[PDB]
Amino acid sequence: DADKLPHTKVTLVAPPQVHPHEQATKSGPKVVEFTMTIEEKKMVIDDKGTTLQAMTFNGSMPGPTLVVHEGDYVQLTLVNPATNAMPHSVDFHGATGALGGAKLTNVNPGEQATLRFKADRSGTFVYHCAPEGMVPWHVVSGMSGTLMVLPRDGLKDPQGKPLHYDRAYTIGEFDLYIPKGPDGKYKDYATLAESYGDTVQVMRTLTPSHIVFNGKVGALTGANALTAKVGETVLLIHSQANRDTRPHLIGGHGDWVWETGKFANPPQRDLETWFIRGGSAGAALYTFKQPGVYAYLNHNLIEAFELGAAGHIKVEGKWNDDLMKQIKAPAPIPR
Amino acid sequence: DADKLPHTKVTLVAPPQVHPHEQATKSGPKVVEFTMTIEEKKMVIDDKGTTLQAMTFNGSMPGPTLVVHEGDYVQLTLVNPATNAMPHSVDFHGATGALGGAKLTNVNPGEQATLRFKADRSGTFVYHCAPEGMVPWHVVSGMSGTLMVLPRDGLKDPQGKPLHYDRAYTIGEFDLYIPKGPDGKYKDYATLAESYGDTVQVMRTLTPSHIVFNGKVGALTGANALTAKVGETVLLIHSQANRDTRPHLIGGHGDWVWETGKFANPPQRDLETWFIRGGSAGAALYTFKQPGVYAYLNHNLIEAFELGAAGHIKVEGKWNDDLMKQIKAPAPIPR
Amino acid sequence: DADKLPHTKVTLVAPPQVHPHEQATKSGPKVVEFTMTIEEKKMVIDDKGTTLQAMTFNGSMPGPTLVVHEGDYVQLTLVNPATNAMPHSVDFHGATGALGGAKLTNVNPGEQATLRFKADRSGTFVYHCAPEGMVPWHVVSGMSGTLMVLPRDGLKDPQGKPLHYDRAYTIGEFDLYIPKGPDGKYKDYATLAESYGDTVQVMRTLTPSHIVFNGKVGALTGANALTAKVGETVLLIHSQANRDTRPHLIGGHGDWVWETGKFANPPQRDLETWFIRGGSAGAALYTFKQPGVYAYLNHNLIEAFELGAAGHIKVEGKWNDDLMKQIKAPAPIPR
Ligand SMILES: O=N[O-]
Ligand SMILES: O=N[O-]
Ligand SMILES: O=N[O-]
Ligand SMILES: [Cu+2]
Ligand SMILES: [Cu+2]
Ligand SMILES: [Cu+2]
Ligand SMILES: [Cu+2]
Ligand SMILES: [Cu+2]
Ligand SMILES: [Cu+2]
Repeated sequence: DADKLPHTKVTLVAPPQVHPHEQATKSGPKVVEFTMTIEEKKMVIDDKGTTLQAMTFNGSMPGPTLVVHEGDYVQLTLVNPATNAMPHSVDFHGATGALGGAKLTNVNPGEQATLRFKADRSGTFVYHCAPEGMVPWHVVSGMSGTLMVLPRDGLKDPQGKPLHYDRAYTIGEFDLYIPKGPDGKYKDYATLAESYGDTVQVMRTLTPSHIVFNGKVGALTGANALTAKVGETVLLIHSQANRDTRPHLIGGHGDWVWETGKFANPPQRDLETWFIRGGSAGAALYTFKQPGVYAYLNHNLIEAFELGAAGHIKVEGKWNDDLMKQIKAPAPIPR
Repeated sequence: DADKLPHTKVTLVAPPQVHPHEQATKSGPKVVEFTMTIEEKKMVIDDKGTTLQAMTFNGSMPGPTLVVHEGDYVQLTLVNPATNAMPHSVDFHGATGALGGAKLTNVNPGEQATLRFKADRSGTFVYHCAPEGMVPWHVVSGMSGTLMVLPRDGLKDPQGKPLHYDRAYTIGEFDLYIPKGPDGKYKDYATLAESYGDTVQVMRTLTPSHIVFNGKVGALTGANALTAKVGETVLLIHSQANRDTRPHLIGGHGDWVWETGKFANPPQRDLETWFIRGGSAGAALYTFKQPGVYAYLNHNLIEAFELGAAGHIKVEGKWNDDLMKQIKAPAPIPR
Repeated sequence: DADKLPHTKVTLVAPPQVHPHEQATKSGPKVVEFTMTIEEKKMVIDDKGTTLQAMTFNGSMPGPTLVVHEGDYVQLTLVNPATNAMPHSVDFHGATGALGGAKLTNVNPGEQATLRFKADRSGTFVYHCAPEGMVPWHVVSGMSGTLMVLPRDGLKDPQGKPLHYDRAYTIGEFDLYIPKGPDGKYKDYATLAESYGDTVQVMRTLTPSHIVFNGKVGALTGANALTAKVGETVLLIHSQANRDTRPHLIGGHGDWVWETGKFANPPQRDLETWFIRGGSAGAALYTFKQPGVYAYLNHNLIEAFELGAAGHIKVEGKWNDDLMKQIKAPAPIPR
């Protein structure tokens, strides 16, 4: 029984940050209470001013990451302001039953509902808006994020030994299908429903116009780059609700990677590139051993550097000449 | 030595059912005998009447699923009626040598042949047509299915614990490449050969016009939906001979999943979505805990809901409030 | 300390061969010294005379495979001759730091540089010309290969049992984006620079015009086929620097398969089809049990048989009827 466990409330933070949380916890099963508000909005998605008629949780792509522990219960209040055009609902991949919650959360504009489900399974899980068997749209327009259900005992390697991250980051990869006019420039829509027919048509082509990390081309670069330092251990949570992707850290690795994102299975080690299946979320742990500016990307490099699926990590610390050294700098070829 | 062993005869059932079989067995190596007849035919593949000049094993997509046990010998008589136009053959991914049988099963129309092979490795394996010259086409037009080679002792988890399913279902997902007219509507061909040139042209674009489970859009929906009940454990065999896919069960999971579909390896638990590599078949077990109508799909949702890679499972039983509760129904937002 | 270790020189060999090397070794850590010279050249990539303005390490696609042992140091001198027209660098997926060595190997035509890194992790790793955050033109144009870091002890099955191969072969799968004219025929470019704008544009569509193994359609067939014999065990190293592939050996398997290509991880057995992620290199082991002609291919059959992703292995030895026998040859259907 669940109506009698201690109810707690979590303040959510917008990506790429994850709300503060305990890994291995002394604590016992709780009900964790969260609130998310759907926000439909036109967002600028690239540097030449192209816009998406987007649909977000809490006004960001991805929605924020929800952290709990195995055996906890998740209790969500989903809010659909009257200023929105469309109905919404939520399918938690971590939940069990009634289409992951979607049947119990159909909120029209100006409505709200509260769902609870047991987080009986550990790993990173996608949550995303739902279609009644209908051409996605809501999903690809931005309605997804991650639920992370940590093992009560912390993260464990294949031999059972414990693993701890100093900090977790969350990346949502969105394949966008922005329509083009006869002039060959991208279309700009006044309202959401205006964008529908043209978008559906682009979707059939299975060819994203852009693929972005966290809402925008270059969203995780420059002033907004991720940060860590040598010796630090990061957990990179990668969600892709609709399409396969292949994450990679440049001059880095995946020390321990759950590419299927299910913590009960033994992680894999030493990975150069791993694979997030469309409609799943995986996680990777890396301990930085060198300073400098790393890139973190989808290693279809067209998708990365031509379509937008890439970001940076700025790393403080001491250069290690053992791991890598420049024996001879670029110089003219011997006469 | 092979001829010595008992020769038994299986009569196959059409998908989505799997022919009655024993999981864990006390029997010893038998030579299991099957017959499949190649049916060339035009089939209606969607709700708006679009046709496919199809090629099939036993007049269905996929072919029926052949079940044996590790160490059994598979003996297939392959019939190519005089009424067909094209030659055929078969490649079992489960067999060893001569292109998986293909070089020894080259039947012209009005010919038949009999191939035996040792089923020495266990798992779900794709079988597909594989002539000289024109392999993809025969394959994409519908000529694949699954051979399930069960390990002699039944299915085992990573610890060695025994695993048992109550009913098994076979889903073959087919990426279809139907040509279009200059007026934008799908072409309708009088004969199979007339479809060739136009189809190949669509094929080079690597973009399916449709992607269907078992021969058509909504083949596993409504009256034809898969059926189960709370406490039942199902094996969902998923084959895709030509193209990657990523199966998911909405508000379900894979309790145990061999995504590469080879049973000697340890399965994975708690998967939200798994990945069937093009030209492979995989398997997942799930034990239902909630009633209702589940959706089984390719979790590229464009491919699912727009191109047709989706089906339903209708689940009988009693709602478990512990797993999920609608705390508060969709009401107006408080002031 | 590295400078005080023995320095050895390796002569590199052209694919599909891998330079002579020891699997399990009693030798201590060494600094293994390599030289690669970048060559930009126009190449014929299909049977119908289509050309690619290519870029290569050592005048081949892929670049030669570099073999070392866990604990060794790789020391590459990258030579960019004054005969080339573009700058180049190198990113080793098996290196830690500075975009995998890219930031310290930027050589303008007529320059060269020398890089050292510690091969601290075991597996097959891609190396490729680094695109410092730009459209991956050099990559898709041919600039990648594998670095194999063998564990010092040899390869190990999931139980710790030792595995050994008689020969290793390296296949680099390249997805090409050759432009077309208004007339519908593939373009031919006078210089490499002239090919840029048009190519980038094809790339944006994510649809390769061709997908070739080792630098052209049928490059590993006929006189150039891979060769083995019954009882021989081969390592098949498959790299794809930019796009997903799914290798399969026809009427063959992957006895042990590191599809993520990292040897410190348990391999999987009995695979019909494996999955190399774009931006990674995987390895498979197979012991031939039947003679004849085999096809090694991408099991997206459109990509294999129409776009060019397939090769052949010729296998010597004696047919084994227990594994597979032709019971009745193709002959008229009886009454
Ligand atoms: O390792 N990305 O070039
Ligand atoms: O909405 N697919 O879980
Ligand atoms: O097994 N490829 O036809
Ligand atoms: Cu929505
Ligand atoms: Cu979903
Ligand atoms: Cu056929
Ligand atoms: Cu095949
Ligand atoms: Cu280069
Ligand atoms: Cu790379």
